[PDB]
Amino acid sequence: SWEVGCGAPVPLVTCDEQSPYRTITGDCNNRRSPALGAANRALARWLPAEYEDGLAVPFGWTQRKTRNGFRVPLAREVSNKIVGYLDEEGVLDQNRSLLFMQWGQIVDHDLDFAPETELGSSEHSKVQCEEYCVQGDECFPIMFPKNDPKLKTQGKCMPFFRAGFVCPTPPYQSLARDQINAVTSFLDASLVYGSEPSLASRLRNLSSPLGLMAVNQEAWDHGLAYPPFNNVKPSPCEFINTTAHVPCFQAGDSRASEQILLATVHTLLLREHNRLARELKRLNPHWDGEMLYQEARKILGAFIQIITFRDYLPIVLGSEMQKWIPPYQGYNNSVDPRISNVFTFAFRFGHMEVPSTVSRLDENYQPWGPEAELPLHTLFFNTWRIIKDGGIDPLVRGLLAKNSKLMNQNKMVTSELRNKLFQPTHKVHGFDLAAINLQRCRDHGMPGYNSWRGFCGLSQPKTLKGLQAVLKNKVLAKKLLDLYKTPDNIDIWIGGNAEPMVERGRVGPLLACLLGRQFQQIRDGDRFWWENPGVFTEKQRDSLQKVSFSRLICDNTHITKVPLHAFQANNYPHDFVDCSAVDKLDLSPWASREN
Ligand code: HEM
Ligand SMILES: *[C@@H]1O[C@H](CO)[C@@H](O[C@@H]2O[C@H](CO)[C@@H](O)[C@H](O)[C@H]2NC(C)=O)[C@H](O)[C@H]1NC(C)=O
Ligand SMILES: *[C@@H]1O[C@H](CO)[C@@H](O)[C@H](O)[C@H]1NC(C)=O
Ligand SMILES: *[C@@H]1O[C@H](CO)[C@@H](O)[C@H](O)[C@H]1NC(C)=O
Ligand SMILES: Nc1ccc(C(=O)n2ccnc2)cc1
Ligand SMILES: [Ca+2]
Repeated sequence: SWEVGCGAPVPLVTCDEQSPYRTITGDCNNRRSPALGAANRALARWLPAEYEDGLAVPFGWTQRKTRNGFRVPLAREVSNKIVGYLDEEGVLDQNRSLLFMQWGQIVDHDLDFAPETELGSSEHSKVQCEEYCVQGDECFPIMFPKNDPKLKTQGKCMPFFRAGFVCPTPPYQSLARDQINAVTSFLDASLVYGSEPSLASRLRNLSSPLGLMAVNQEAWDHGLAYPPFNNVKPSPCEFINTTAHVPCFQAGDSRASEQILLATVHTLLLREHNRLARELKRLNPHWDGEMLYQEARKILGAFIQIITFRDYLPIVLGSEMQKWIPPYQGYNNSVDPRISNVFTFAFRFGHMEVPSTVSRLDENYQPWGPEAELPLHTLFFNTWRIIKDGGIDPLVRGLLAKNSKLMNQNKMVTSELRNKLFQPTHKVHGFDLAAINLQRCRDHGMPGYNSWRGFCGLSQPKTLKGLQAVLKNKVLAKKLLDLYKTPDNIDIWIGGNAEPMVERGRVGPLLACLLGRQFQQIRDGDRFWWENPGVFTEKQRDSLQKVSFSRLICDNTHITKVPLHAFQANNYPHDFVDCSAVDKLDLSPWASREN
């Protein structure tokens, strides 16, 4: 009831009534409420935020302050006692490729980003949080538990800064704190093009009217494009090897270079766009740059939606797919297309799917070079291994023929992430992605596990044995009740991820509910969904149905043997076929001649 229209937004945004393209910012999608789904607004609250003080202070902020009559355990302790494991044998997913992991991260990055508010120019509390571990305002450091190895080697904390929040971006008053989504809620390739007109154009090739995306001129991949460098300094991709002096790449999403396989997939995504703007030229040489760009962008956005919705989600959601995501019925303007705050946690299930190492594979899909396989941690913010060691193709082969990690209740998150995560301002390959996830739940005012079980029409355990029966695991359940002392207090990230996988999928009931709703809402709520009548011609929509990730690979690399189904486990040379066995993206229906 308070501040019904609050915010310090992207202000002067008006709308074209019959514009055939999405805005960059995702604005003007919904007509009755054109800011719905747009970047740089609040994340949607499916449930009222729960803060220590009901307003903004995170649970665990204040010693003496309990949640339902109990102290919440330290995030790094939940990490250590529950999330970690030593043995990487037996952890691989026998029927999911490493690409399965990778698409997840892509899709996710297109949907949401809640950037930390550090927001200082020449600032003392930057290094002050890291150095001295002094909690305060936006500094909310992850403290070590007693007898934690990182005490011996790193200090007293890992640093952590609270997420951005709307309206008063510096202080706060009388409505609960709400974190920002810096990207568009729609599945619109915002990670290739940007979610700011400012970025969107700094990414374009405006030097020649072919509507191409700007490429790299310093370096090449057998005459294939690289994303341009991001010439901002301090660059972390330079920080990881000062000798190579190779910076991070520049993409529509800022996180592209966090790891080499993410960078890799961003590169396939750039080329597909350029490849598409070239073909449109040949068939429509009368069209200008802008339209070529837009029609390419339009084509790529559909491509991501099909792949995600036809190929990705059925094998994440499995049995719960149809329940939550009925086949398409058309655009409904009453659907909230906004990504919700809990989804930015639910989708972090992908964290448990990341394995310990990355391989590079030659044309016989054999260990490319002597150091073919590398540990994941040496590949954070590492572009130098792409430009100075083989291109994209060997890695794109790694994605096809190696396996995602399997989630496992006794082996959750690998140490490459749980202990050896590199973050940009800091220095050591020494952080804990699991600790962070949990600190973030609290920072974001997340309701606890039972609220969400409640929300999803599932039983709400109150006892050890109850939890045992739901998790189908005595020991896990025990360690959790020992830490959290009531399921009501269990952080949703751990809680949802602890539940056994549903038949034919890769998440448990609760997550499939959360994920399920969200994806349903983003498709049903999108005036520009590829299948929404009048978005494409029926002719255009029949060429669209035949895209594949395999074909994306074939059209954009020099790989000539691919699986038919890229997300399932594929073994070479058995499950591999020559590229010409594979449907293409016919673009005949896009030719629009003068008469
Ligand atoms: C090796 C691969 C990955 C690395 C190195 C990585 C790292 C990170 C980091 C550092 C964050 C920020 C956490 C925070 O500040 O609170 C994050 C957030 C996140 N991760 Fe990952 N991640 C990886 C893979 C994935 C995958 C495969 C998925 C999904 C399947 C995923 C889903 C998410 C989501 C949804 C967020 C929150 C984004 C937001 O809304 O701000 N991540 N990841
Ligand atoms: C930094 O990157 C450089 C490449 O620019 C790596 O140096 C190369 O190492 C391999 C291993 O034998 C050689 O094939 C090259 O001849 C080396 N080049 C140069 C210029 O030294 C180096 O290993 C990287 N170091 C780190 C710590 O990442
Ligand atoms: C823009 O396109 C022209 C014409 O194809 C090309 O020569 C040039 O390298 C491009 N510039 C950038 C920055 O991508
Ligand atoms: C792999 O994944 C899907 C998901 O159930 C399924 O259609 C297929 O049977 C599985 N393949 C194998 C070899 O188990
Ligand atoms: N799911 C991701 C979260 C964060 C990052 C990341 O830490 N940065 C840092 C700079 N750019 C991305 C990457 C992926
Ligand atoms: Ca988006």
